[PDB]
Order: sequence, then C-alpha cells, then structure tokens
Amino acid sequence: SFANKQDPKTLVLFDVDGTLTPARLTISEEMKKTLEKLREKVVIGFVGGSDLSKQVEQLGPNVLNDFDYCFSENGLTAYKLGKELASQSFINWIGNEKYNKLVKFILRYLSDIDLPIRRGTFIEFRNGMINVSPIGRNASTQERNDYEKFDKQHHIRETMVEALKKEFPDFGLTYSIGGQISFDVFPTGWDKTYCLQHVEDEHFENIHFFGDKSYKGGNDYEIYNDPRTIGHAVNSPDDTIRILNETFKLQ
Amino acid sequence: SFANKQDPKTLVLFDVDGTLTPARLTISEEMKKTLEKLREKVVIGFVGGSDLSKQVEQLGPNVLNDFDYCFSENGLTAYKLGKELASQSFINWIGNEKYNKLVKFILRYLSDIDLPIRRGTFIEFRNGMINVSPIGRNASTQERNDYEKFDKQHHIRETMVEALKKEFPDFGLTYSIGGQISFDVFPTGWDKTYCLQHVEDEHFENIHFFGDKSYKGGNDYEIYNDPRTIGHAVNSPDDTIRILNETFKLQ
Ligand SMILES: [Cl-]
Ligand SMILES: [Mg+2]
Ligand SMILES: [Mg+2]
Ligand SMILES: [Mg+2]
Ligand SMILES: [Mg+2]
Repeated sequence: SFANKQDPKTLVLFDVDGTLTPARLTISEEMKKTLEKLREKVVIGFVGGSDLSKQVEQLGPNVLNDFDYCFSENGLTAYKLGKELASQSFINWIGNEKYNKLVKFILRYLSDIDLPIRRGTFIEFRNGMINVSPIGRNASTQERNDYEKFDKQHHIRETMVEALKKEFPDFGLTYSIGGQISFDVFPTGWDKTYCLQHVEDEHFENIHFFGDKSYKGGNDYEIYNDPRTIGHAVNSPDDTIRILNETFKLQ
Repeated sequence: SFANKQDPKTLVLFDVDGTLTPARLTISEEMKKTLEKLREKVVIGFVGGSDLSKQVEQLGPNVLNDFDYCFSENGLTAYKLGKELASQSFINWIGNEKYNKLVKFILRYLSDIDLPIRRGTFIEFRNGMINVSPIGRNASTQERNDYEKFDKQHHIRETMVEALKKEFPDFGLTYSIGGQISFDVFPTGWDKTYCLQHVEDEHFENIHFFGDKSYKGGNDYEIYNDPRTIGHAVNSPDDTIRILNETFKLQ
C-alpha cells in the first residue's frame, strides 16, 4: 500500500546500472538501507533497459519486495507491490504479420548489397527492439573496426535506414544508428520514459529520477529531461546516497 | 539533375489552388503550355497543402511527370522527377506513445467541460495535423453558428489550447484557432516552407515562389516571406501567366 509514507505524493525512480550499483557490479548494503529508509518516506522504484533476469544480478533476488515499482526493459515489464502490472513486447505490439514482412525485407536487402566482409547475427531479436548489422554482430573486434571505416565511406547503415523508412512508412518505428556496426529499430517512445505511464494513476505531485547517463545520447536523457520528472544527475552510487540523504532528510 | 533546362540553377515553386488553377477547379491548358515552356528554361515545381489525391484532380493525371518537384501536404510527401523523394506524416513524426497521451487528454478534457450542444467528430485525424472541435465537426450549419457565439463568449477553444500547452510543453506543436468550431494542432513549421528542405541539396541561386494568399494569415505568407525565396503575389492564374511570360521570356 501507499499509506505509511510521510509524502505519499513523491516518487523517486532510479536508473539501475551506475546509479544504484557501481558501473557493472551489484548493489551495496548502504544503498539498500538507504532505499529502505527512503521507502519509509516516499514511493520508490527503478527503471532499467534490461529484463528482470539481469536486474536480479544487480539488485538482488528479493527485488519485487524491495521497490514499490520495478520497471524492466524500460517498463515493458512492470511490477507494483510485487504483482505484475503490465507486460508488453516488440513482437506483441507490431504483430507477427508485420514483423515477417520486416525480416523478409531486411534479409533480401542484405543479400543484395555489396559487402566485402560478412559474418553472422545480422538481425538480433530483443524484447523491445531489433538490432540490424550489415556485417553482423559476430564480427571480431578488428572486423568491427574495419566495418566502421567501410560504413563511413559508403554510408551502408544510413542508406539501409532510409530504404526501411520508405518501405514501411506506417509501422511507427524509430531508427537509431549507433556504434560501429549496427542500428536499432524500435517503436517510437520505447525508452526509459515508457515506464511513467505505469505510475500515472497515482497522480504524484513529484517524480524524482536519478541516472548516471543523462547526457545527450545516454539512456537517461529522455527521462531526466521529461516534464514529469525532477532529474538528478549522478556519477556513482555515492552521489546517489549523498543526494538522497540531504534531499529527503534521512536519518 | 536538370542539365537539360536553359537555367537549371533557377527553381520556380507554385502554390496550387488559386495560383496555377482557378478558385477551386482544374488547371487550364494555357497554364499547362506555359508551364512546359517554362519547364524548358527553369526547374519547376508546386507546393500545396492537399494530398496527391486532390492535386491529381487540380493539376491532372500525370502530375508526377508534369513538374520536376511535386510537394503535397506542404511537402510531407515529395516527388522529384517522378521519383519518391521523401514521405512523412503527423503520426509518424509524433509517434503512437505521445499521440495516445494527447488523444486521451483531449477526450478526458472534453468529457469534463460543460457544453450545451455536442455532436460528433471531436477529433479529426489527418495526415499532417489533427483538428479538435468541442462541439464536433458533425454539427450542422446553424449549430456551428450557435457554437461560434458560445465559444466567443466563453472562450472554450482558447482555454483548451492553453490547457493543452501546459500539459504537453515539450511536444513541439503549434495551435491555430480558426473558423467557427475547431482548432488545428500540427508540428511547428509544418507550413509551405517545409518543402524547401527537399531542394536544399541542389543549392539553387534563385527560388521563385508564386502564391495567391501571401497576405497575413494566408497559407503562402511564410514561404513568400522566406529569405530563401523571391516572392510573386498573384490573384488568379491569369496573373501567374502574365508574370511568367515576361519574367522568363516565354512565347
Ligand atoms: Cl542473422
Ligand atoms: Mg545507468
Ligand atoms: Mg525532468
Ligand atoms: Mg493557393
Ligand atoms: Mg522571399
């Protein structure tokens, strides 16, 4: 319930990796007691781009009872008070019919272009997106370096993205070219801000967000700068703890 | 590539309705002849706020091969020498996540206010905009006259537009209250100047624009006054004919 909190009208959301935990490690004991004390005053929750099976590694096994809200895959999978609230996936949203046209088009497109180096894992299917690589994610470190230079000279990914946009003008997808070898395809607005529709029915006066990659291009950018949140940029769990202690007057 | 024309560095863009054609009707054969003569000298194109399905009625069946540039819906759909250059829609630009929040808010807002007369078609979804009417576009002629007086006394549309701006401050939308019953909602800058980005790669030294509603509030105002264009205000195709013949030395 939301009955035993000094401010049942304030929610604090946390990016997981690098905000509640170190850069690639598990959560500290002081952070857990800090959250436990924070939960006494306000509603707390987390949001991360990975699934619940990756966040248990970072946050612990008893995660559904540690946070009032648990947002996995940017909120595609959501829990409230430890009960499932909603589940959504890319394939459920787009449907198999459209996804089969999309895959067949991409497979044909890749078979027709001229590449000097091909490897494998040209399409990686994920729960909230697909990733498309003309050379393939199985390229070695050096093959990825080489492809990046080839792609800068011949604009392979850019041209493929434009071909996809014109072939599927009504699919509602966003395309993001990033890194050395690939681009992301996902429904517009399926970033960390996705999770906020899940808390709307509580009509909080304030929604705080803490994240370590709020810069341009980071996966906290959209939700930090969202009008529904008060953003707090951090660089470590230590910053998170320092800010929490003063802001919510923890003892 | 327009290497055949006498001066491929000069583009001439035309508004359609009232500039190339009469008030609301077909294009004359003399205008067609004038354009083809003009086509041999300069790069020509048109820009109109309607979709292809209307301009094919105003300009003719092979409109696609009658102009070097065909800009429908202010250029959201673009053709270059009969080649598809770009395609864009309101829903593709905003995305379903944001559009669903916008619609849900409008439906709830309308359900909460007190109106004497309600009908239907409160939200009209269009390819370049939505139109929102508190009484609804299914209102009869007299019901629209009655609502205009009610709205002028109570400022229903004005209050609703301000509520929309406060709720969605980062949606990048323009609101236009006009007529008796409704207001338009469209992405900022989606006027006839939107098409100018589609010709930016050729770097024309002169882009003429002809328009019959270049006055304040008319749909030609922005592109006529744009610093990239040389504007020519007209009142009928006969004016357009007269100016083209002397300026480009036709006949
Ligand atoms: Cl593959
Ligand atoms: Mg992080
Ligand atoms: Mg913010
Ligand atoms: Mg006109
Ligand atoms: Mg001008």
